[PDB]
Amino acid sequence: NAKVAVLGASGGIGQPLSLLLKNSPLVSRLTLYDIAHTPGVAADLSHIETKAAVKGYLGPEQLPDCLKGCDVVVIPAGVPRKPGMTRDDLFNTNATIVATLTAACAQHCPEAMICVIANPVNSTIPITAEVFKKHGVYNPNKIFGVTTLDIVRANTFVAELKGLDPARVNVPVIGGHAGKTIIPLISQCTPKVDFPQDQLTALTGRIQEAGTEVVKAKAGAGSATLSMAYAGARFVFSLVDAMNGKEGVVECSFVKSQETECTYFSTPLLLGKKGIEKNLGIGKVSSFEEKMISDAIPELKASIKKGEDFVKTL
Amino acid sequence: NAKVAVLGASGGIGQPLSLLLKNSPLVSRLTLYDIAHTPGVAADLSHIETKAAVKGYLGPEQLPDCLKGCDVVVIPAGVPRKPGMTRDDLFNTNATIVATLTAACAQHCPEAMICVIANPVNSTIPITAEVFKKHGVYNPNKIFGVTTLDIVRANTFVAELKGLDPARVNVPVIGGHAGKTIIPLISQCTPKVDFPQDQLTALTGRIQEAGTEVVKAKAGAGSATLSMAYAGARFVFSLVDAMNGKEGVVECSFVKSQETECTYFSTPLLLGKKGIEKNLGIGKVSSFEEKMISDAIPELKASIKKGEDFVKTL
Amino acid sequence: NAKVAVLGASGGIGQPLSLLLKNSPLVSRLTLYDIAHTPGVAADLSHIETKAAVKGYLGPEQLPDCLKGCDVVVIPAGVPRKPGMTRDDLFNTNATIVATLTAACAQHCPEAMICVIANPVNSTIPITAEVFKKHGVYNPNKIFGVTTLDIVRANTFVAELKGLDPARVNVPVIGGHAGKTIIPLISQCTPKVDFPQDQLTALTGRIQEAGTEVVKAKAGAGSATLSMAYAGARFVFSLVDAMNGKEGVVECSFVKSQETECTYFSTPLLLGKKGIEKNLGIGKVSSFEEKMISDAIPELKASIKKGEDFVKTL
Amino acid sequence: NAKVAVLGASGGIGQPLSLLLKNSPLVSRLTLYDIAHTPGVAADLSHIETKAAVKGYLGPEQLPDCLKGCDVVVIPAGVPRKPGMTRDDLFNTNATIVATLTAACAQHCPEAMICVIANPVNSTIPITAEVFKKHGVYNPNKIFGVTTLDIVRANTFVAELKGLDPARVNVPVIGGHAGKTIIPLISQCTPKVDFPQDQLTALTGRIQEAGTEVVKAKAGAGSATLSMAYAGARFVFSLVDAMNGKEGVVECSFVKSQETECTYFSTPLLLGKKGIEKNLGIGKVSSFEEKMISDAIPELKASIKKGEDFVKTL
Ligand SMILES: NC(=O)C1=CN([C@@H]2O[C@H](COP(=O)(O)OP(=O)(O)OC[C@H]3O[C@@H](n4cnc5c(N)ncnc54)[C@H](O)[C@@H]3O)[C@@H](O)[C@H]2O)C=CC1
Ligand SMILES: NC(=O)C1=CN([C@@H]2O[C@H](COP(=O)(O)OP(=O)(O)OC[C@H]3O[C@@H](n4cnc5c(N)ncnc54)[C@H](O)[C@@H]3O)[C@@H](O)[C@H]2O)C=CC1
Ligand SMILES: NC(=O)C1=CN([C@@H]2O[C@H](COP(=O)(O)OP(=O)(O)OC[C@H]3O[C@@H](n4cnc5c(N)ncnc54)[C@H](O)[C@@H]3O)[C@@H](O)[C@H]2O)C=CC1
Ligand SMILES: NC(=O)C1=CN([C@@H]2O[C@H](COP(=O)(O)OP(=O)(O)OC[C@H]3O[C@@H](n4cnc5c(N)ncnc54)[C@H](O)[C@@H]3O)[C@@H](O)[C@H]2O)C=CC1
Ligand SMILES: O=C([O-])CC(=O)C(=O)O
Ligand SMILES: O=C([O-])CC(=O)C(=O)O
Ligand SMILES: O=C([O-])CC(=O)C(=O)O
Ligand SMILES: O=C([O-])CC(=O)C(=O)O
Repeated sequence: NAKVAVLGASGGIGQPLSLLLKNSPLVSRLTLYDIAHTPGVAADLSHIETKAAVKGYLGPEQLPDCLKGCDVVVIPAGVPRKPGMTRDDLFNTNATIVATLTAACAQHCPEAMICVIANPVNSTIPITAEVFKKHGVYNPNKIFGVTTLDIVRANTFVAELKGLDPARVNVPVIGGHAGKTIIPLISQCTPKVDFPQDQLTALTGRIQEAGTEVVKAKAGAGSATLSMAYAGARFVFSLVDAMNGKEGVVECSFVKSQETECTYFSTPLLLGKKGIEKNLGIGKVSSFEEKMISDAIPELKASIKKGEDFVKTL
Repeated sequence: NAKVAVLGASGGIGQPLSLLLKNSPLVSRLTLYDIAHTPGVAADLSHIETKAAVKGYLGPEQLPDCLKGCDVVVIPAGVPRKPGMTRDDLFNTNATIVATLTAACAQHCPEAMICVIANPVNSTIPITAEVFKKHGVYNPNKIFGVTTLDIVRANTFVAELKGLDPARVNVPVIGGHAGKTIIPLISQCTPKVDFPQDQLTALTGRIQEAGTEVVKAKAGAGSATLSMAYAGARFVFSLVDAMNGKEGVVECSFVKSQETECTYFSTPLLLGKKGIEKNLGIGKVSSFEEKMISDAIPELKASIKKGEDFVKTL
Repeated sequence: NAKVAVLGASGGIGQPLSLLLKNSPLVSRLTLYDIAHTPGVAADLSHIETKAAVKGYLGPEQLPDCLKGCDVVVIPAGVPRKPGMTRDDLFNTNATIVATLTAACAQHCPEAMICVIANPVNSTIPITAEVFKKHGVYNPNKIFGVTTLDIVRANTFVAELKGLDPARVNVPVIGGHAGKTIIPLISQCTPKVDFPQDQLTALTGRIQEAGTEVVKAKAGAGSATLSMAYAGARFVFSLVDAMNGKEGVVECSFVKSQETECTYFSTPLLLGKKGIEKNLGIGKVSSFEEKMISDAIPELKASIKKGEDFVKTL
Repeated sequence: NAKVAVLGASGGIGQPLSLLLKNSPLVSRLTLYDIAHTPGVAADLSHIETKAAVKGYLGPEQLPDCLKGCDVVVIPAGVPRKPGMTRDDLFNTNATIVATLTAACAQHCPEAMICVIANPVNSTIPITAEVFKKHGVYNPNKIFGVTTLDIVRANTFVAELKGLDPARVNVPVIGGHAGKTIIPLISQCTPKVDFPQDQLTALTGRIQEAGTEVVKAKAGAGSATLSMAYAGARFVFSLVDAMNGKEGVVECSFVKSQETECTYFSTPLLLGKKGIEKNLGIGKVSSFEEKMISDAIPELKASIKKGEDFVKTL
């Protein structure tokens, strides 16, 4: 019974994301927006033999019609990295894109859940929050910075190393979504896994730099797209299941947080009909993980401020 | 336990196709091949938290390693249509691509199911079979021209018209995969549907020009990609199920046929452990449908001969 | 002070062609048309320090404006070959394009010189003509099939073999613009050059399949663009000098001709103030060249007919 | 008789750049280099009827042979801006490229004139200089940051406002190549022009942000390509004319400088057979212009520092 909109639906991420969404019996209405190529993408997906009615929308003039009556909005719209770039080098470009798109959501679907994929998530969620404030519709329980791909990677890597089924592995990942702000809580991993500090340090670095590993392997042809489409769909499915009253649905996401001195932080979250039902916090951690959290906060605060500062200048 | 190869994995069809395969618990190994970009696509997909081991291969030297030990090979490689073009206009381009890649399959995984997506299917399948004949390993029960998207479209359109759930609609589609060679047997639809003639005619034509409809909408950005990924994945899963012993798996597909005077033809096929268990044939059709079959045989024969001739001229 | 229009200006040929035209003191107004990207291209060129004013038009609504008051119109618009394709494979797409564009030329700038680059030239010129006849403004002295790249190539290939300065070389080339219809009259080359038969065969072969050797080297990335931008510019410059009144300006081009039983043919044309001043005809040829002319007529006649018969279906 | 190398020859700038170079009798050998597509660009150009011997090279393995015996090396190789990006957001990506290409130049053609187009120019020239210093072959008279397009834009806008022929206009532009650092000395224009302060500030603004405007106009399709090919060809031509002993050849360019407290700076340059013959200096400037210089200096210093610091990390 759910209506989902994808803003940036024509991109590397947008298209496979929209495919996974079209395939799902959770979605009953799928609206697709972009500045380019949307009608062709929409006609393509509309042929798939599932119940979701698909409709494409092109240009800022048609953005309002797209957002009308939306339960959930996902935002891959944005520019991806090239080899060498940091996530921060994309800031100027993506800030503008996010501000414009979130404003429309604020005006035309303020009760919707907003899932921002565009980078850097550490700054673009603050932008989304303030933009919603500036239109007087802010609800911190419905704005999500999608960090799911970090969890998905953590699970895959730990599964590979221990020879486990990655469907049975669950690694909480907290903090933010860039470099050393990504903190894998291997001590909270289910099932429990024992590593020497040797491997545990590499495993942590592997998770932190996984996004850059992929950018290097694509040699200028973009960043993670297919895996991100999987993670983005997974998060939307969790969210939509929770909104149908499924119980015990937990996902980590970058949101408005009380858990630290940082006003935005990613922790595991109990999702429900409200959006965020309850924030489960950092919980019990190892010294090594405590350390990483302390180091990450400086950088996190800078990125949050940078986002709030940008909204002031509109 | 299925080991699947995708040849043309970096393209518009191949990337999302590879994603759907990677997500499936039916696939235990996913080997990807292309002449460009493959290692980035594999890196990206390798991070998804499912059991299938992903491996990328690039260039002719690496093709035999992609194909070794494979149960199924999907071949979406090939040049897509631009607006105005027929599928036949791609022939000279794609004939060489398909001949080369099928020669490699015949050499390195002769016992695999070979699923050709590359257009024009009405000609590229005959090419595939003649290549396997020159290598002395032609098994006509394992070579499939993937027509599944024509069935997926038919199901969607019928359901849209009658207000049904498309998951519950099943339209056999026969003949070939180009214009008037696409023959949707609406009279054999489950559930039985009755349409006034004017609606039945418009529906039948819409199914036939569905691909051309998507090319127009995309305005030179290519042909159907996301829905073709859906259709090819569906077909591969059907094949794998049947290989795992599942009973009553029926899919339409353009194969070696003696149902009409055409050497190749698409009809419903019961699949089993060794590919085609039984060609279920045309069955009983309406006169309208009888007329489209008569009208399609000339074009089909020409396209078959065209393909056979290409392998002759070598 | 010639007013030139480039239809298809955002393309691989269209862009560098537009650069060469912008760079010329002959051009006072450069109007650029395409269905995509034309505003960015126009803005780009408008920064160049030449006097030509640049204006960019987008989509068929703005096509009339683009052609208003034009003296010469260049049509590189169309779709390029991929490896393996013949020029004939592009017929369906490009015939529709040329017919649509030349229809507006005929409506909005009937007096202008019309230079068609879009392949297959052997068919697209007849189309242009039959479209102009249909609007009752056909002037056979103003419609040119741009065969210049053949000449340019021939000059270069002769000069590499005789170690000559290609600037001083002039080989006339007659017939059409596809495979065996391209007839390089080496016997009429200035300066005079003597080759044994085997070298004369291989040289002529090289000239005929040069387009295809470039399509192979580009390996999917399209056909000749830069050298066709050069050849196109040269012809437009030649044409314009004559319109200003320069005496003795001769360029080979594929036009309505009565030299052979083929109703369209390429020969050296003396250009003047009203288009073609005088068709200079074949002239003196060798035995080898008479063999090639006679062998070529059947293929030209067919391509001429395909083009003519296409306009009837409109 | 000059032997020019183009690194990044397959790009949007590189291809038209390479064309203009091939069209000049000043060039005897044009070696083209890229990581992709160069063979097909080379073949395309090799057909043009001018004397330049064209040769394609592909991948870091062939780079050394591209550079042997070269007189001028031009480096447009790099990533262009998207809308909203500053030239400096490209630093991390383009620094690595420039450092690697210039490293090869230092080993294989240390005596050649090095013309860097890659952005951000304010930092890439320092990178080149320091890479050349590491290999003990630094000559500050031979390393140029192509600011030429800034001058070409200044000429054009001034010529539009005063109804002049832009070919008879020269505005010196000084400082650097990014935002406020671009300082067009309108007071030193020839022929003399004077604008009211309100028109003068707007003109100055238009020149400073001209590159960003073309990016805006292209809506994500890249940055200025054709005009940059013009500006870069112009510069190489000036540099080759002077190398042949021509006199009175003056071009602005960002080079090693002591005209200000900036260690690198752009001012008009007298060019001769050793490269830089004489720095002509800033000259007499208005209050408005002197103020812009003062404001600019801290930004240039930072950009220069950024580049130097990068090479210390290798
Ligand atoms: N949070 C995460 O885990 C990850 C985030 N990303 C981010 O996702 C973003 C998108 O990545 P890709 O899809 O690969 O890039 P892409 O370049 O392939 O596509 C971007 C899409 O955004 C669209 N777009 C740009 N401006 C728009 C606007 N104003 N309105 C609507 N659409 C607009 C473009 O038309 C294009 O279709 C990037 O910023 C990337 O950094 C990527 C991977 C993971
Ligand atoms: N049977 C059907 O129902 C349908 C068939 N198609 C066909 O699928 C083919 C691919 O379409 P798209 O993926 O959209 O095109 P695309 O251009 O996006 O991708 C083509 C892929 O084939 C690869 N390729 C080209 N030559 C190759 C070679 N020699 N060896 C290995 N790979 C090679 C390219 O590198 C690229 O990865 C086309 O022929 C298209 O007409 C498309 C839709 C439906
Ligand atoms: N006669 C000759 O010697 C040569 C002819 N050609 C031909 O030139 C044509 C174009 O080649 P490229 O520029 O390389 O192709 P391209 O694909 O790079 O660009 C073609 C341009 O035409 C435009 N276009 C497509 N449909 C249009 C329409 N309906 N109305 C207006 N514009 C439209 C496209 O948007 C694009 O800007 C091809 O047919 C190619 O075969 C190429 C080389 C030599
Ligand atoms: N100084 C100026 O006035 C201007 C500078 N630019 C700069 O020019 C540069 C190139 O721009 P475009 O050609 O339009 O972009 P593009 O993407 O069209 O060109 C990229 C080219 O660089 C090549 N490349 C990338 N890495 C390479 C490497 N490691 N080795 C060899 N080639 C490599 C690519 O293969 C491609 O051929 C950009 O940095 C852009 O910001 C653009 C306009 C004006
Ligand atoms: O690295 C990028 O640009 C995209 C990203 O966040 C990831 O892949 O995790
Ligand atoms: O039309 C194309 O090129 C692809 C195709 O076969 C379809 O969409 O049915
Ligand atoms: O091959 C093509 O499409 C373009 C052509 O006619 C040539 O390059 O001579
Ligand atoms: O803006 C860019 O990226 C290229 C540039 O420097 C210009 O056009 O002046």
